[PDB]
Amino acid sequence: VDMYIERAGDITWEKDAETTDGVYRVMTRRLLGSTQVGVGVMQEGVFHTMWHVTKGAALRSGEGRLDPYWGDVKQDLVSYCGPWKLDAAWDGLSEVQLLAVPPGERARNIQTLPGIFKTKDGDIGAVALDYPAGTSGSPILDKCGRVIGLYGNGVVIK
Amino acid sequence: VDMYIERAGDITWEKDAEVTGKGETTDGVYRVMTRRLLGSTQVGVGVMQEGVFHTMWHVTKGAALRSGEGRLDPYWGDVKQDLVSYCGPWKLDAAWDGLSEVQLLAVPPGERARNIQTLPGIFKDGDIGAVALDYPAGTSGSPILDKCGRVIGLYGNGVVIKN
Repeated sequence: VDMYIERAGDITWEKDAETTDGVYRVMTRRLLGSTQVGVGVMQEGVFHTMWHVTKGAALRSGEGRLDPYWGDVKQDLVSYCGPWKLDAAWDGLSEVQLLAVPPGERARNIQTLPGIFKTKDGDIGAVALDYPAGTSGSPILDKCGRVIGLYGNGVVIK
Repeated sequence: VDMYIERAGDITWEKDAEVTGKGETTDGVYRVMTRRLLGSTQVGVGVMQEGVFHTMWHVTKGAALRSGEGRLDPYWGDVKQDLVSYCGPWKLDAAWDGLSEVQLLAVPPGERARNIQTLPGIFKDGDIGAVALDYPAGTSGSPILDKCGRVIGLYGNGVVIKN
């Protein structure tokens, strides 16, 4: 019962909607087959995903193995091979694109204006879209194609 | 790490279902939920029986659960077998005869409980049976029942053969 990752596609802004950079599916092997538990972003030799998806478990890309470097359960984030590199943020005004990677389906971008929330430590943005269980961790992009958040977690405001 | 559990239904053998070609510790099937910043998410499923909650080790990773106002502490756990018990020893002692059909009382995320008859395949320490069915991530730990309604295995893990 060891987790692994397969590449799902490139991280680009669709203008009209190893450790290679891109979006990957976080898969887990049961007895008779596999199941997608989440999604993650590989960037600058560091894999990023949500903590609940992997629960700090070691991943596997090809013959090699990726060990977890940092993790925060409160924020529900985890990083592999290095520190958290997704430093981009949402301006809290313009539309964003959810590069959703649902289980057993191709990657697809979707423009949408995320809502606003009244959480404790300031306000946070969120994508009001519905997707299957293992879609968590899918990247949320800005006009520049930079990852400003992960589906499931809120999109940090500037 | 604030996991909790909500009841999903009773553990019964639906006599004519689909066929394939503490605060509260009431017996039944429960969803193992984790509460994030913007909502919750189902990470697995478990069986409450004889005042003991049973689930898969990978689902909770030995973490403490919460049922109502009360809290459930883990009593036993084996990562190799991928099993964990809360409040007491493992009580699911039933086994599959390795011949008759069984029912997977699946509890998928954001969906009602549903039974499914199916004849599990066989494998070769000893031999083990397995349910060749596909379900979303958080469905792991769903109980596998026999004609009598006794839990003979958990979805994800194999169904132990009469040994």
